This record gives sequence, C-alpha cells and structure tokens, in this order.
Amino acid sequence: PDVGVLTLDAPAASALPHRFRTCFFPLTASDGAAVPSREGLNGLRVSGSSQFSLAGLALMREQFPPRAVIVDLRRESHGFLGGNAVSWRLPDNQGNPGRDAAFVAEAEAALLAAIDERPDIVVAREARRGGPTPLTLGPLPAVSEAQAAASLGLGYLRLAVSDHTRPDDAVVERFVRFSRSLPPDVWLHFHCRGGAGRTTTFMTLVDMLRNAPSVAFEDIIARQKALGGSDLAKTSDGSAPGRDALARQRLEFLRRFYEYARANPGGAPLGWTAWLAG
Amino acid sequence: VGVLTLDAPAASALPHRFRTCFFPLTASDGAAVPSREGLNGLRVSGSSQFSLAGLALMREQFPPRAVIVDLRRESHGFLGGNAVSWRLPDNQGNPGRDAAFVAEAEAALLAAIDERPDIVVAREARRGGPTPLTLGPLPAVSEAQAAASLGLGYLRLAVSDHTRPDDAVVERFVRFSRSLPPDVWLHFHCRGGAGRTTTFMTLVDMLRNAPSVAFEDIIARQKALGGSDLAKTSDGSAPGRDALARQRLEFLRRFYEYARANPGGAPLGWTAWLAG
Repeated sequence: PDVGVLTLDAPAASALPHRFRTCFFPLTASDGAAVPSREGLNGLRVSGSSQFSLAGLALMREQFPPRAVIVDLRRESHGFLGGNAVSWRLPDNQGNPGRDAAFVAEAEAALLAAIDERPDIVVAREARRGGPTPLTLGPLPAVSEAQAAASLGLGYLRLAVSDHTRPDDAVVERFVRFSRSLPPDVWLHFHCRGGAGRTTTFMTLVDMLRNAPSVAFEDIIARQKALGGSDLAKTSDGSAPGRDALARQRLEFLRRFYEYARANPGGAPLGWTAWLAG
Repeated sequence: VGVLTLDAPAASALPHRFRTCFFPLTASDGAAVPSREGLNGLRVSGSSQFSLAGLALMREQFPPRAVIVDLRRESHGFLGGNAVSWRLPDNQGNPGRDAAFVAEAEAALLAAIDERPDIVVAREARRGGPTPLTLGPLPAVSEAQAAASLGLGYLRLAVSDHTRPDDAVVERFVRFSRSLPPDVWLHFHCRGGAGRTTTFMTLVDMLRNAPSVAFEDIIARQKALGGSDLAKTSDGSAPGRDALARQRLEFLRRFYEYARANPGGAPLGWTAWLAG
C-alpha cells in the first residue's frame, strides 16, 4: 500500500504558524465590509492554526491559558523530525482513508520510528513551502505530536478528519461528547495542515455549540473567516467545480449541525448521532 | 486477552499511595529521616491508578503544565468512572510491547466494552472482591482521552509490573526529561503506585540529585514520601519477587552511576553510556 510522500509541513525555523487566531482576535469594520455579529465570540475558549513546528508550539504555549488542549484534526500520518513538522501525503492528502484516530496513531508511530535518527532522510517540499527542491535531513529525533504536546504540559486530542472534507458522523459524535466532558476552564487549540477548512470547521462547531440559539448561521460562518479562518461558504468562479461541489457537502453539514445545536444547546439533551436518528 | 479487572471503582476519590515531592517525611524514634536535599524541587508526584473522579480531584492541586505519565504496559482505561484493566498472569500484559502498540490494542478492547450491557468485571480481594461487578452500558474511554478532557498532558511508557524498565523505555524517558521546559510537572502512576511509580520518581530524583545525594538516601526518601521500599526483600517467602527487586536495584544503581556521570541526562544518553 502507498503510505504517501514524506513531505514538509513546517520547517524547524518557522515560528508562529500561519493562520493562527484566537477568539479574541480583532474583527474590524471597513467601509464596504461590515463586521458580523460578535455576540458570544470572545468567550468561546478556542483558537486555531495551521501545522506548527516544535518551536512554533513552544511559542504558542507562552500565550496558552492553563489547561489548554491541542486538538489535532489530521487523518494523515504526521509528526516531527527534529523541529520540522513532516507528513506523509497521499494524492489530495487522503492519508489513512476512512481510518479512526487509534489506527492513525499506530500507523504514524511506525512511520516516524522508521525515520528516527536516520541520516539522509529526503523530505519533499511543495512549491508553496520553499520547494520544489527537497530537503535532506537527519539524523534527527522523530516524535509524534502527542509526545511534543506532552513534553510541554499540554493536552492532546486526535480526531481523524480527511483534508478538504467534513468530519465523519463518528468524529462529530466523539467531539460533541468531548466538548460536553470539558470543565469550564479548558481551552481548545485546533489545527490541521493549513489551518483552513478543517480547523475553521471545528472552530465553527465550537461556536455553534455555544451560540447557535442566539447567533445567525451566516454570522458564525462570517466571523470565523474574519478571525483568520477560511471562508466555509466561498466558492470559485467556476474554475474548480469539484472543490466547490465539495464544500457543498460540508456547508450542508454545518447547517445540519447549526440546527442540531439549536435543538440541543451545548450538545444536550441529545447527542449528534441520536438527533440524526430521531 | 486478559481478565477484565477493576483497578479503581468510580466512587473512589484520591487514589492510594498519592504523594508529591512536597509531602512530609518525619523522624521516628527508631527510623531516621533520609536527606531531604534537592527533594522538594523535583516537580514530581505519583499515585496508584485513579478513577475519573480521582483524576479530576487531583487536577485541583496540579500545577500548570502538568503531565500524567502512565507507566502501565497492560491494556487499561475507564468504563464509566471505573478504572479497569485486562490482567495477564502476574499482570504481565502486552509482554515486551511499546506504548504505541499498547495504545491500539487497548483502544480495540475499550471499544468492545463501550456502551455495552452485562460487562462482568473481576475484583481482587484488596479491591472489594472476590465477588465481581456487572457494569454497563457505560462509556469507555482511554486515559489519554480522560487526561485531554481535563487539559492535562499525557505520556505513556510501557513498563511491566514488578520489573525494571527496559533500556529503550529508559532512553525514551531520559530524552523526554531533557526535553521538558522548567515549569513542567510530572505525575507518575502505574496500577498500585508501588514498584513502577516509585522507580520512576527515583529516576527523576537521580537525574537532578545523583551527584549530591547518596544512593541510599534517594531510595529511602522515595519510600518515606509514600512510595514502596525499592530496597526491601521478603524474609524468604517470595524468592522470585525478591530476585526481581534486586535486579531492579542493580538497574537503579547502574542508573545512579549514569546520572552522576551525565547529570540531568547529559552529555551522554542512557543507551550511549551503556555502549561505552
């Protein structure tokens, strides 16, 4: 089976990851662009980013509140080689297709163990990340993000979400139950590879779980973009019907979730699965 | 697979053998207090296996940036608030396997009891037995997820009960220790809070204090804090267990020597030092 091209997500020298934002980040009105509703946004105890280097994680920790949790949304196998964030990229970044976080953790641990402290590990670089010339790295220590988070005293939760896709119903169920289990002081920092579709989706889910009964759907979508996320409602001008007709299923899900969070504020009395069955 | 056994009932609060490096030692008439030098500043605590309520209680007094360090090689997790595990003979579950493998095998076992009725769970005499419990349907979660739900760090290191840690586990732990910022607190636990928890609290002690504190005082103070006596043996009633305890002591003195030569785990790692 194809395990993917070992690819660079973030060089070790990178600091704050791209698309980093917290729910306290500014939304500023422009002449021809009004600010969406701010109601309930600041109190969400949530932030997000793209994939960070180890140094980027240590920098972010300087501003994380107590009892912060890194929520890793990547279904693809990934980790760190030295300070570098690296991943195994299948076509369209569909690593570990359909597999849950428990499988992903072991598969990725096996791949990281194979590059741990080996010289001459060749790491592909996308054109957008300083390529196309690959990097040759090693011998460097290879660690999972779970270990990186633990080494900083940070919580860590893995949820397997395929890039460019909505979360599976089983992941949404697990996340709602996780959200309900949290004491009031726990902060969630979401990340994926790019900090766009997946991170923005889950920050939106957190937003809806608190604010769906009192804030309009389009304002929640709009403000997660304005904070620094991606636009979950945007489409191309027709240049990419597939990519456009893929955000479609995700937007349908987000409205299905918005309705659920209005019927079950905070995820209660019914969970996601039950509500769907009803 | 192992016998599904209870580690801690959901109703249990503070786990047994809970202690921090700030806990009192205290002098008795016929039992002197060992050296306290370097003990309070170790940023370490330990306990036996906790329930979910017990973890939440302990979190009330954990410092910022605390890590649960789970030393259990055996598969285990939570059924509702109850801590449960799958016990092999003498608790030798997942023999020779590393943390990554244990987590996946463990995940499948927990999934098999998640929200399922009529789960029979054995209870040892020292844990409310011999009569078992029947539980379910209750949610099953890993300790990794329980820690995350509280905003606590989590590290799994696979150590066999009643045994010393393998060299690969020691190497991983020393590298982990060196990677820590100064403010990170470690809370170790195993099943009973005795042998394995006390061994790793001792390793943390040695990594900071081996150059300045006598080997026997480190062993003695980890016992006096609330840990087990790593120097103890039976009166002849348990020669097999005594053999393991001595070999564990051989390793601890071998580690003590490593930590005087490489304070804090530097310049040489454990495997590197062994190779020389």
